[PDB]
Amino acid sequence: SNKISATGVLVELDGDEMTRVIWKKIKETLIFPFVNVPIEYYDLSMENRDKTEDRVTVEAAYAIKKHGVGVKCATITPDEARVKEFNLKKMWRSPNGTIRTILGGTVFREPIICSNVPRLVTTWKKPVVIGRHAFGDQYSATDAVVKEPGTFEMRFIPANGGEPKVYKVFDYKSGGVMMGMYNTDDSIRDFARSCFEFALARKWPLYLSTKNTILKHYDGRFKDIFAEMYKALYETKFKTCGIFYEHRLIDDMVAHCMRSEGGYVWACKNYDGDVQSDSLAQGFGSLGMMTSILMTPDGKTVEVEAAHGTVTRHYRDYQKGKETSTNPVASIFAWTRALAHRARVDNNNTLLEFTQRLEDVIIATIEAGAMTEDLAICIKGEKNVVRADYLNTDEFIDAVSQRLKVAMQKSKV
Amino acid sequence: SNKISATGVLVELDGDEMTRVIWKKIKETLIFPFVNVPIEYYDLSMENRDKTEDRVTVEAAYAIKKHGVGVKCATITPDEARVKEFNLKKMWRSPNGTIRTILGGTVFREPIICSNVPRLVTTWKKPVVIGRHAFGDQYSATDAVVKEPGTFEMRFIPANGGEPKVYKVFDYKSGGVMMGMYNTDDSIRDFARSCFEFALARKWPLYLSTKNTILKHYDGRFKDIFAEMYKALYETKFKTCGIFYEHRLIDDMVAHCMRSEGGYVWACKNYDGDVQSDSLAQGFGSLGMMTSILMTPDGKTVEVEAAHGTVTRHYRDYQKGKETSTNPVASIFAWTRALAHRARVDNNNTLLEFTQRLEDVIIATIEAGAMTEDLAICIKGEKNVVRADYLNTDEFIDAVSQRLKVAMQKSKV
Ligand SMILES: NC(=O)c1ccc[n+]([C@@H]2O[C@H](COP(=O)([O-])OP(=O)(O)OC[C@H]3O[C@@H](n4cnc5c(N)ncnc54)[C@H](OP(=O)(O)O)[C@@H]3O)[C@@H](O)[C@H]2O)c1
Ligand SMILES: NC(=O)c1ccc[n+]([C@@H]2O[C@H](COP(=O)([O-])OP(=O)(O)OC[C@H]3O[C@@H](n4cnc5c(N)ncnc54)[C@H](OP(=O)(O)O)[C@@H]3O)[C@@H](O)[C@H]2O)c1
Ligand SMILES: O=C(O)CCC(=O)C(=O)O
Ligand SMILES: [Ca+2]
Ligand SMILES: [Ca+2]
Repeated sequence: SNKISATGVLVELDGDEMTRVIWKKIKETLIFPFVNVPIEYYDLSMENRDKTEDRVTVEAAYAIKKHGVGVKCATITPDEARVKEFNLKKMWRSPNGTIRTILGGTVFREPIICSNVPRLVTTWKKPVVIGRHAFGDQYSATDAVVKEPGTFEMRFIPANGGEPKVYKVFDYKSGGVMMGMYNTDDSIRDFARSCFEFALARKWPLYLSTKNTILKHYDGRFKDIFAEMYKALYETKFKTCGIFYEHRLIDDMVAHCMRSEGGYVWACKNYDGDVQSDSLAQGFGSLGMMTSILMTPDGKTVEVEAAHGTVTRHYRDYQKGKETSTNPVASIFAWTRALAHRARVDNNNTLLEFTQRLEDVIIATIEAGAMTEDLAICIKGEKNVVRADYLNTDEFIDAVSQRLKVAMQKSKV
Repeated sequence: SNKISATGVLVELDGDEMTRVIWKKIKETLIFPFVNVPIEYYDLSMENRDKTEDRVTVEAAYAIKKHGVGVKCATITPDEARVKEFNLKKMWRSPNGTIRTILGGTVFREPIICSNVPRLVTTWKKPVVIGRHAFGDQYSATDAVVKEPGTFEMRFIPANGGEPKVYKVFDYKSGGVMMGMYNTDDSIRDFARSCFEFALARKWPLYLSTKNTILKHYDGRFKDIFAEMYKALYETKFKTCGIFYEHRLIDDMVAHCMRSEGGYVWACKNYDGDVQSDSLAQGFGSLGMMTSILMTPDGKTVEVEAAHGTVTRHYRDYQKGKETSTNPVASIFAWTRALAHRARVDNNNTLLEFTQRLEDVIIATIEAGAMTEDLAICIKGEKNVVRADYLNTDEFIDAVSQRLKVAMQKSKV
């Protein structure tokens, strides 16, 4: 027992506005005093990204790839309002798009549950983790309105000599609408891999949802590639570990989500993931009670972040000297979930114990009535909430620092 | 004072198995003792359809078109198993789909709430009525698997012999998947007309969900057709009733559902209607507490039925001595909602009155503690259920029948 000292290192992406502020409080108060982790720092503030012609962002991604883990603070993505504000050379791409592109992989969203902060769904006791496919179906599609009266025909034209195959879709008298969409086995397969690695690392069962009763070929491909991946590479490791993989109908699975206790990973196609993730987010509680984790298809590499933005509104108050009650636990959990993968890879059970301890201590802090404004709101209603009911960001972080201390001291020699 | 009568006519489709039993019982007990109604009968028992080549189903559907109101009991659909049970004829199409094709219009599903039967979603205080488009999109699409390299290409081919449009969807390098789908302006427009009329007849606001952020042309059309129709034909009448029409992104809208108290109509595209209805089914409680109402686009013709099927496993159970406690209120509410529409068309206030009474009364009875097995388990759980806690089918129907005598009676001296 001394500062922990992991073998491998963590890649830290600093961000902007309110999250950078609390990110600093989190490091100084909750992490570095109790753990001795080697960091590789990269500053993804909007200033340094412009200054460097968005180069930090690329080198942050590659450093994540070499080290295997990265925590990442929320980051402003440029629009036209922000080019004027920050005086930007060009409208730089969203750092999340940039990093994902480079790393590849699939985002999984994990909520954080306390007993005293109720969910909107009375059955939910464990987390339901959605993993979204996120490489095109309707998101890479080609649509057009039909104004004339004509016929919609699909074609596949082999790259070799082979004969065209032509599909007669429909015949328009009055107007209408037409669409085409695609996916690739390479993307489906890599999605399945991330899901399987994710489920195995979390020791949770995995479900895939499709609508292969109606899209027999299109969704049947989804179902088949997952079944190929399971049998070949994962069934055994899953059985050993007390978990399983199952394909279900999207209809079945949204009812299962309503009905069930939770405790599973749920693989969703692009669209379903978009739609159902909003539903689940709402159901579980505040945006400050969920993290996003990108896992690569080999399962070796991981980027973790809070499932919210930089919370600009609360940054406008911080700048104007007002005290602020932004919920920090998504950010703190991003650090524990990051360090947990580090420890797991490195086989550093000591560090693992720290992440568990910290997460556990946060959950108790809230359960004893010490929480931020958003969470008081959930419990007591949008009104019945006075300043005394909640803590501000930093005195909340201090309240868990105090509770981490008690717990942190242990086995003193 | 003796009975209540109406000039207009009610079509009745009678069905089969357990629902057919219940159907008979609620007529004799709850509606005929208080109502003289013109009523044209069609028998949709699986035998009578086989016997009559499925023509009674097409006759029943056209009679509802003529008269404006039908009540339907659940019907067996043909599988390979079902041909042998009754007598083999042919693999006959489902009655619902034939009636739905004949009538046009959109089905709207309405849950029945009581204060003492909790929903899985804490926020739901009012019904959220999903109306599902039910033509096109994924359910009449053309999909296939790509195994060679080559090119996915869409062509629109004007019927006049004009210049065809060629879209260039994707060059596959490894295998993958392809899909083409359509909808028509006519169908989207008729769907829009049902939604505006249904929501107006019920005095609820109306939401459309699309993903027009991504399918700018495909989903944009749904948005544009709804908008242009609201401005032209409905906005005045909605403002006059104190309701509104609003387009929402499908992500925002499923989130809205989770946190809203309800009291609105929700227009869903085919797929979204399919998926989100099952989510709602599980959320609102028993399948015996929800009706379906098909409303044609002119707003004048309605077909109403229970949301569940024939209840086969209560029927095989049925009367081998073995009694049952099937929930009949979805079946009862099918009559009240039909008769309500009958009255509203007729300007027959005394019949409208009667529909409201029997509804209020059924709710009151269940809030009293008299309810079928299904509802008893909801209040708390399979283990704590004994027969002290609930009533059988005939007994519950009688319990409301006696409670109904006292209601109508509040005519005084
Ligand atoms: N990972 C990322 O890099 C990421 C993701 C999303 C958005 N963003 C960026 O963040 C900036 C702001 O975008 P946005 O306002 O749309 O998203 P946001 O930062 O999540 O803020 C939206 C609102 O959600 C509530 N909220 C969010 N986090 C909270 C917390 N920890 N505790 C309590 N309440 C919280 C606040 O509502 P009230 O003000 O009503 O309290 C807040 O104003 C943009 O520049 C956007 O591009 C970044
Ligand atoms: N046209 C229609 O309206 C329609 C719709 C769907 C299905 N069907 C047809 O009906 C037949 C059987 O359908 P199915 O077994 O798939 O669904 P179902 O008849 O609705 O029965 C499904 C199960 O749900 C429970 N349940 C359903 N309704 C109930 C009620 N009113 N009260 C209490 N419990 C209820 C029962 O389980 P417990 O006994 O364990 O409670 C029942 O076995 C099939 O031939 C099918 O094609 C017709
Ligand atoms: O297919 C649908 O849209 C509804 C299911 C149904 O009731 C039927 O088709 O018989
Ligand atoms: Ca979304
Ligand atoms: Ca369904």
